Amino acid sequence: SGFRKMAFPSGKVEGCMVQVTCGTTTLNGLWLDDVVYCPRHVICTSEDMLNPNYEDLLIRKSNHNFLVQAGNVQLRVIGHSMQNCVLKLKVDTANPKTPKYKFVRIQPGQTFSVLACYNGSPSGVYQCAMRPNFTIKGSFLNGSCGSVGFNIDYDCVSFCYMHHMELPTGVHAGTDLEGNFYGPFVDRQTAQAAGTDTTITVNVLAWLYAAVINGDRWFLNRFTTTLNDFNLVAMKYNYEPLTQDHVDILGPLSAQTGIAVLDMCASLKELLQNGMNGRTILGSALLEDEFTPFDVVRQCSGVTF
Amino acid sequence: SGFRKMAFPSGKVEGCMVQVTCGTTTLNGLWLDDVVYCPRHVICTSEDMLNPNYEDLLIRKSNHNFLVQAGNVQLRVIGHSMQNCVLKLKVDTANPKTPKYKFVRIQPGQTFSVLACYNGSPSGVYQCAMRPNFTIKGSFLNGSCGSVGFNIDYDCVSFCYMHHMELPTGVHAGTDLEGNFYGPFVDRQTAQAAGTDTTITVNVLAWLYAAVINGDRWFLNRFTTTLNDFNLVAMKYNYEPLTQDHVDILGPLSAQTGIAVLDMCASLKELLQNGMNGRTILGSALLEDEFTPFDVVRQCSGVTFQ
Ligand SMILES: CNC(=O)C1(N2C[C@]3(CCN(c4cncc5ccccc45)C3=O)c3cc(Cl)ccc3C2=O)CC1
Ligand SMILES: CNC(=O)C1(N2C[C@]3(CCN(c4cncc5ccccc45)C3=O)c3cc(Cl)ccc3C2=O)CC1
Ligand SMILES: [Cl-]
Repeated sequence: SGFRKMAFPSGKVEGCMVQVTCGTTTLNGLWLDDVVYCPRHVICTSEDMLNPNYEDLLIRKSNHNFLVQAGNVQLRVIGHSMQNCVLKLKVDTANPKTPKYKFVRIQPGQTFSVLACYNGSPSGVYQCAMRPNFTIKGSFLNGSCGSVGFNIDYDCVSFCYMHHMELPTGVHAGTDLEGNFYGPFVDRQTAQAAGTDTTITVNVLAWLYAAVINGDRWFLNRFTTTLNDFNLVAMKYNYEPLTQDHVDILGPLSAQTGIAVLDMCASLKELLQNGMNGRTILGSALLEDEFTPFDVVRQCSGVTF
Repeated sequence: SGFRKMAFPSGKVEGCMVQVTCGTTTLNGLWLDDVVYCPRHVICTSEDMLNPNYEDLLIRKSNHNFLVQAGNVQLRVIGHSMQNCVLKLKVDTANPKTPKYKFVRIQPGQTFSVLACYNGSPSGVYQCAMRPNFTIKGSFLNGSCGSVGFNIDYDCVSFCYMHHMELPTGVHAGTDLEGNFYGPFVDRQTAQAAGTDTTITVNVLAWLYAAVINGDRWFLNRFTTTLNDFNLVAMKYNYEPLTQDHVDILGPLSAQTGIAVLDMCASLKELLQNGMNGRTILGSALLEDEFTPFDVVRQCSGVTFQ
């Protein structure tokens, strides 16, 4: 019993974190095989950040301008190139701790673990979701750029996020490991803002199933609804639309608990229209949306890595 | 910016997790140097759990009755002994991944990371706090016994908890790494229950300071309180008494934000009276109590967003 915001074990990722320094800028890099990946803004001064020409800034750098430190060992940079908003530094040593990995681009609503890092050293691990507005509600300070997000499947690490910046509302923006931003953001210090966000409906339903599995059933009722009527109510409360794919994905949970997905949608409609009336669900007074259906099944089954 | 329930990176602990089996019973063990530590109830069948005589059960076992598996390698047990509610199995190989470590017994209110494990394999990591009633609100299934709790301040792992059982309310009980239970619990299937729990006042105050550091002050008020009048109110809401030690511990957060501890206590008294009126503090609609003053200093910026 119990239900916690749980991250994947971070060990396989800790063995890949290094420190990258270019002049006065020090940030984190990810060392896989003989390449270190890091945000391309490592080559920028504060003035360059106002309107950078990354190719022009990069041509003025030699391999020796990049100082890469893995623990207490200096790695020799033997090549450099840019891929979108990521800098790839070829080093003369393959990381002996390189795990089995893939680079994957995730969709809004998907969750992942973040290994927050400073000066190439891991400081903490926490669970995040890619918001519908393509930001993440992380916990990051200056020096955290280059920290990565990931999931694990069996023995394979799927890297999905690299940290680049913090927006004025204190939320975070970054790229996939191919340097493509999530959201309409750019790696420049120009006026940028998080758009209006929405709640991830399929995840709230998954968390209501987790509550039922754990014994919280007060919110259940005799009613059901249709997908169309439910989506009219979701649009009204700034919830994302629920699709037939989301209904199908929740199938196993509907079968285990005996509560149909549209039966749980009727519980969610009543919760939106009435509130909790002083009650809590899994120790929360808000409807939680950062657990996917897969996260709920995994935590309630004890899958190991 | 931001404020999350943040665990320590689990790598140093993952490299210590092993599987321990005695007959049909299997659970997790912690392998440090040449010793594997695990709950002593690995020597019990379900039929032994009501009134187990651990000394009588253990004397009937040889070293070779204990099967220890580290990854896909079988370790050889060359000695065994019981210390309180833990079993210590001496093995013929020192763990090459043993980190720098210490065993620390913590007090209620303290937080730690848990590496949930099954069959010697890590499944996830999360933050926990030792409740005032000496239980932890973990997330554990059958097979999780032997999973540990720890902190990693300054590169040394401080192991503080080893998981033993789940109480009828779904909360968890366990021991320090010397096998001494936290709370009045025993490793028996006899009727046991968590006592009435309370909210960790010093941690709620630390989290209110985290919110001020992160740029929010909506909950503050023009009032102050004496420590005794604050305790008289807080106890009516089932909050733990705030001591002068807790006031002293909050000194650094008070200095960083410019809000005296007793002035933050007045804010907390008002929040307990009024609720949040549709507002949230650090993304929560409830007053959070599983962040210590030390955790706030660890995670938050050293510069308040004024
Ligand atoms: C809040 N940011 C800032 O004050 C500044 N900034 C800096 C930066 C790099 C570091 N960084 C941060 C990343 N995560 C957390 C943070 C916390 C507190 C300060 C910074 C942080 C950035 O955002 C950056 C990167 C890119 Cl690709 C584009 C623009 C910026 C940027 O605007 C200084 C001006
Ligand atoms: C909830 N517990 C149980 O149903 C039973 N039980 C078993 C056990 C060992 C495993 N275990 C669990 C530990 N964490 C999570 C769990 C989740 C779900 C089942 C069990 C779990 C225990 O509690 C145990 C150990 C000790 Cl030292 C003392 C008593 C017990 C005990 O009562 C079976 C009867
Ligand atoms: Cl302590």
